[PDB]
Amino acid sequence: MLSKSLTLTEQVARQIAGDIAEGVHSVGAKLPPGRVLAEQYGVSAAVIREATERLRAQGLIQSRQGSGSVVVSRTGAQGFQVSAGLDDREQLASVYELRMELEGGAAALAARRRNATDLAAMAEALAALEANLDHPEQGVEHDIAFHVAIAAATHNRYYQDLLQYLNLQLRTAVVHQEHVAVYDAILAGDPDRARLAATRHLQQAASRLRLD
Amino acid sequence: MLSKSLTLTEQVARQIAGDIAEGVHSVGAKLPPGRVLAEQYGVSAAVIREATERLRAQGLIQSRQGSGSVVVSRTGAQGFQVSAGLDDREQLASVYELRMELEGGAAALAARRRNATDLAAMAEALAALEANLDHPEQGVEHDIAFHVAIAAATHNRYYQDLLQYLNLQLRLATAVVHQEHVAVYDAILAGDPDRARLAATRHLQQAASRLR
Amino acid sequence: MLSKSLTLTEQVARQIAGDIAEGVHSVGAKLPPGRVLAEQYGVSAAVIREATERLRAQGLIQSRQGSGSVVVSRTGAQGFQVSAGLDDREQLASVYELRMELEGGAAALAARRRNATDLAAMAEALAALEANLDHPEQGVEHDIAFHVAIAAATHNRYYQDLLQYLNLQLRLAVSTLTAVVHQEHVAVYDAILAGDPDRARLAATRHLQQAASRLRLDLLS
Amino acid sequence: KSLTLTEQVARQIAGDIAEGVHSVGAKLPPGRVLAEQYGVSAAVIREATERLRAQGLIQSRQGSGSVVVSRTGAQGFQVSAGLDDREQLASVYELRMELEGGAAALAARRRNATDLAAMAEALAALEANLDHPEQGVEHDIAFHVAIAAATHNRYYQDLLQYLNLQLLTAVVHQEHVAVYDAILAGDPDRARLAATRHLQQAASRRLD
DNA sequence: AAAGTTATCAGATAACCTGAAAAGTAG
DNA sequence: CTACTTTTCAGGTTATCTGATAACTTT
Ligand SMILES: [Zn+2]
Ligand SMILES: [Zn+2]
Ligand SMILES: [Zn+2]
Ligand SMILES: [Zn+2]
Repeated sequence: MLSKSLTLTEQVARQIAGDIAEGVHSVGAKLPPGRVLAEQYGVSAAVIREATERLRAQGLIQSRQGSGSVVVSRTGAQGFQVSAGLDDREQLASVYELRMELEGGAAALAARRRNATDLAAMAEALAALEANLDHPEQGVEHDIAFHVAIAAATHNRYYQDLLQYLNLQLRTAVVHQEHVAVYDAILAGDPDRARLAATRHLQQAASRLRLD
Repeated sequence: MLSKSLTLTEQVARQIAGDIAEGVHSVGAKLPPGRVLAEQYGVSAAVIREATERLRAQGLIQSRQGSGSVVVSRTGAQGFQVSAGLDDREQLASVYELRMELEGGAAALAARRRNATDLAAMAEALAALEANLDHPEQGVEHDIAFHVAIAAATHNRYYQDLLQYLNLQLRLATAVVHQEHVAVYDAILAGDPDRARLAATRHLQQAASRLR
Repeated sequence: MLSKSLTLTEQVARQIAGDIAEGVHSVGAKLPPGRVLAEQYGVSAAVIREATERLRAQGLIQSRQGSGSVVVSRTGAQGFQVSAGLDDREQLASVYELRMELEGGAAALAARRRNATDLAAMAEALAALEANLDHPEQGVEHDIAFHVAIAAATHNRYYQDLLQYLNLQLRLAVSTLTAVVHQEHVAVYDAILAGDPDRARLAATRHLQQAASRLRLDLLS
Repeated sequence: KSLTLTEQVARQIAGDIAEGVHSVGAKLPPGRVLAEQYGVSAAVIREATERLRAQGLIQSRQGSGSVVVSRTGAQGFQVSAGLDDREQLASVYELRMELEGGAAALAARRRNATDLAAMAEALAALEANLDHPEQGVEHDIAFHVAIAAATHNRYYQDLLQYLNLQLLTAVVHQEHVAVYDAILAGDPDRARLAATRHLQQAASRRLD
């Protein structure tokens, strides 16, 4: 009652996931039915279906209808990097410099990939940015949502997200003119000028924050 | 093969993920009673309760039985790993793209930060690449180890940690090739920032036209 | 809702009907037999086995127990909307995104062509509508005719076929006030009595761009 | 050979549908009661209930079951490829004029990379057969389909494909490209424009 | 305490799988 | 004859429904 007791849903997982690394149901073998896990665990259809997604999501098992479920990686390959907000020098310079290659290379694609509706998102976004130059406490979201728009303009369904993450880290006129420059570059459909003024927008930012 | 379709379950989590990434549901913020999300996203709670779990496993929300679902993150369990496979040579190509973008500045930021053993690794396998110009199966464990150098030469783990993972799951699912593998060695080892970015891009983009 | 990502069954035919129309299975040819077809697209026995019979009612090919299946045509028994399903909101939001652009031109032709016989029913049904913004259910029987006879004002029986079909399934589809609805309806008529192509093109578009905004609002309400 | 066990149901069913038994909006009995009302295999049903879907009497949610949506089927024909040409065909050409109008516009606000793929490749499959115009018809076939696809709308592109299934070059291409670059520029109203000139012209070429 | 969420059980119907037993025609 | 494909059975798991019940927090 008092503390978040592990409900069955989660409990059933750590039973099964153990076996994936305890060696029982080896890699590529077929997990049992659901009707059996119900019996094996005295739980119900509903609970089973839920727990299964715990394993698909942590990337240890997959499924197709009718076949059942295939195990993949005993560990569970749920692994990437980059935190957000906790300051620790030079390792910080290992990341911004990375996005410099990234923020520029993305806008270099939108120079061949922005359409009308893409600009319409970047439109009110920078329009929402210019409307709070005196209030920089609101334009965070849009400094993202504008930076965001360059990824949405990349039309790369994957690339988009990897960017989409990076920004969601924690943390006036000199800040905003580096922006509308890459717009008149993305507006133009200009390849390297978008790859530039973007890299330069972050170029100044990464040393301006090293001065913070 | 065909593109593996998407369940309601995971299309729900992805579109709710974005609804978290666009800060519509910020941290501390409870989430709509799923009974509304059924009506909103159109399904029945069967899939709701499932998609729910996909999150609480990728670590984006928690819920307490009684007190609704609460958001507390915008980062994922790890980052994001496309499963790729036969799913979309398109969404797969949505990476060869970026894996070369990275490899643009990657060869570059080595050319300004290339050590001895860096280039002395770039050469050790460069010899084992030469003789194995007639062992096109022994010379496999070389081409990556080659590109690895550039990445390890960056002295930037994030940058380096990132690409390995990309390269890694990429291969999950020599004459003109080695000449093309070569043109960057003169580029990295001669202080040329963009010429390293230049002939390296020439590499993978030929190989992609070698594959596509 | 969202994109009811299709059944492999129908995901298949909509590559095979396309493959047929790609001519790569030029008519009179025998399709690669079932054994092959699973592996080509990567599906099971009862998918092909099904997606086949979709072509045997769509009539694209005929099958003979032993010979196999021979493409006998590249066009079906007509074109068909193929939707109106519960939970097909992305499929439905793909419907309205056409009858619109249609009912924009289905005013332009009516703006360039007409009798009074068109403007007969036009003022007739709008009158049958104006006097009946009070029993919001009987007037549904007339939003047909106004929209219907607006197409009749175009004088193209194959246009008139198109709309009446699409219109058919939406009435079947949304198997669930009248003032701001009746206004926009008249707004088309004004640019069509005074006869104006590009003026009625918009005001018609606005009707659908407003009546569907009073449809994507009640579903999530 | 008589009618298949499969069809022996489809045209046994449409009766009880059109005989108001399985009235519209009612749930079709489950794919287990049918084999148990009929004495066939449950794996027969899947085809029968695949006929009635493409025959537009029903659709089904993967849990609720199957529900009829018509009592006969409103197929909605538009047959022929020639004869009675006069302007009856030109009225068809009048229709498609607006669809080619609306469609290209929708390519300009949401085209993608896979869009400019064959749209540039069918523009390239066409430009190299300008003096072999018995070959590029298959491309003027497909080049439309290409941008027709860029709608991402199943039905839009799709029911456009069927018309091109009813039966100089240095010019009609200049109209093919003016529309092309519009979506290639993302200008939607210019997309709806630079297209139909192509369509207004080949039909003016009714004179044939 | 009662209104309102999450979590779980009870009972069920459509997709999609795998393989063997019929029923046929192209060799 | 064998060998190739088509239509059927039988026996199977997954997705996704829809209803109630249970445990718990909110108000
Ligand atoms: Zn910024
Ligand atoms: Zn190589
Ligand atoms: Zn109306
Ligand atoms: Zn043409």
